Amino acid sequence: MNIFEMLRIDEGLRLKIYKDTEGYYTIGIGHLLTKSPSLNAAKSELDKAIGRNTNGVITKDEAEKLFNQDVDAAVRGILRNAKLKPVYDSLDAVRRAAFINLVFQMGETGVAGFTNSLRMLQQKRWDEAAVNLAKSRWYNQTPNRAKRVITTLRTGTWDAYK
Ligand SMILES: [Cl-]
Ligand SMILES: [Cl-]
Repeated sequence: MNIFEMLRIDEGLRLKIYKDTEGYYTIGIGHLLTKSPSLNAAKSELDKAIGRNTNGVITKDEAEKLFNQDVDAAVRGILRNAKLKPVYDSLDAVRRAAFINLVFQMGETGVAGFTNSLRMLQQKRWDEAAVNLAKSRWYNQTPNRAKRVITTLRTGTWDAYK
């Protein structure tokens, strides 16, 4: 198990524009297209992202390319953010994957606001951080994905994911 397989399990793969859990136009492996309600704003964003007229549909390759970009951007965002970086540096390899997952899903900005959890993670207070992370809209809106990430953060193993 690695960050790529972990996220591919949590987001799935869809080759056709679809709506995410929040109602946003998305494609491939959790690649958000637009928060706008228009399906044309979404196909426009898509063609821009792919470099071709897609008519809302893409190949496996295309989806994986977007995915590679997005994990990369997630990682680079963490390393650039003054609140995230120190947490990430302090963690072990499994736990780092989970932090990435948390960022991919929710933006640097959002994760960076999880102030208290961040401080607990850094102090390696696992059980307590798990308890705090669960008191969030995040957990309440996507509880099974959330529990898997939290478990990874708590344990430091890939158990939730076998
Ligand atoms: Cl893009
Ligand atoms: Cl879920």
